[PDB]
Amino acid sequence: VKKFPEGFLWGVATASYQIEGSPLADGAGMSIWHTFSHTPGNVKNGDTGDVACDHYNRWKEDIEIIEKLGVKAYRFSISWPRILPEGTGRVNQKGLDFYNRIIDTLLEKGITPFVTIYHWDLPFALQLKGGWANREIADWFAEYSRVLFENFGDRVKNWITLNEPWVVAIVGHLYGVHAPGMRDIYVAFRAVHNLLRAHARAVKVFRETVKDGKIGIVFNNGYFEPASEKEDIRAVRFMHQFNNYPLFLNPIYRGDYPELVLEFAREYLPENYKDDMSEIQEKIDFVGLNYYSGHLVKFDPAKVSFVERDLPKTAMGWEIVPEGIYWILKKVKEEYNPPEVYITENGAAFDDVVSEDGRVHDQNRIDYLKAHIGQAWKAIQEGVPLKGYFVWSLLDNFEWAEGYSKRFGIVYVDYSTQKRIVKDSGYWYSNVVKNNGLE
Ligand SMILES: O=C1NC[C@H](CO)[C@@H](O)[C@@H]1O
Repeated sequence: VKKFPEGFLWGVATASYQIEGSPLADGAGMSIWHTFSHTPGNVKNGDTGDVACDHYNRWKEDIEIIEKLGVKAYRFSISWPRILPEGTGRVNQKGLDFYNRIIDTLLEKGITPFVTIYHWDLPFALQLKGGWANREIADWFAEYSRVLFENFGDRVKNWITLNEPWVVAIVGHLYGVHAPGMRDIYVAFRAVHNLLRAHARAVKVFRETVKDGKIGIVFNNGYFEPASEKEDIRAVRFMHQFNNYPLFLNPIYRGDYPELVLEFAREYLPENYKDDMSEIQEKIDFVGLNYYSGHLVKFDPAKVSFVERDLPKTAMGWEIVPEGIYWILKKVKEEYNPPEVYITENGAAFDDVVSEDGRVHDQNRIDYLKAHIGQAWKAIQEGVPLKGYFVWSLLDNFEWAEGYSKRFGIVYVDYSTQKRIVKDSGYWYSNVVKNNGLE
């Protein structure tokens, strides 16, 4: 039996563009994920977010599912272009209405709302002005955040500025695999910097407008291990500092980028980037870590490449390494000692099938989840201030450049009918929540 602290927060997480559909409904502006996925070749099978889980219409049934499961928290994001169709200026009341109904329903049902201000669907209108490459996005992002705070901060008390800013910067602007689909290393590192400035402006606005709430920021993380006791160990140190929370938490807590990031990337950062660091250290209330996989790494003349290992993998091909989530929780306490931590995403893609009995027998997902929750429990016993854990995802959804081909939900979605079928893993997680732990 592994029981968690009294009042520990069990949740599920989604993102607006992955589940909503109806991206241009009720006066919404286009986002960069709309234009990116409507460009041939960018997304597997030409899939887009036009329909997705149709959550834009089915939101009440989805929340009734969260309730029925006994889940105590719901992490969801707001589409910036639904709220401000040109990114700044005009506010769309029907966009506010859509989220106001979700927020009120959650509160009525006693589910704690965790709102992600930005989960990758930037207004297209702002991308035309350079998007995350433009220093002015710090102002645009502050104006957007202020609207949300003024409108929803009476009810939502837990906020997240950014989801996975490393991915937004590097996968969007260096690898070109995500919107807005660019390949320019100087743009990518300017986006890193501007994401930090915008995050800090939003926190500053939060302190004036929501005097009783808490605000944090969410990072993707991998557990990197070296391919030899040899350059190899440093390559691993590099990957942690670049790919994990330190790229952002070193600025936030210590006022400069991490050592090995500066070594690799100094030339790509704005010349006087240090001028902004005083403002970047704006105090945050919590750190959200996302976590999925482990990676064997070696030096390879970013002077790093991955080595495949004969470990169990998910449908993404991500090696399953549960001790990574213990490692990243311990490491964040050890390096920056944040006052609170949340695991804001943990989950797995498996090739789910509805059996003849009408059920989805995803023991593989149960096994994955159980092992990572066990490792999180361990971190708590050893003093990590972990306040909550969020499963990615409530629903199968639009998995970015993989489209609908990858299923992460604990609830199955039949896209031909939009029917939801709770999977074995969802039933299993519900029991974990009720018992406040494992057994
Ligand atoms: O925030 C996220 N991180 C990784 C998930 C699985 O790839 C993704 O679906 C989600 O948007």
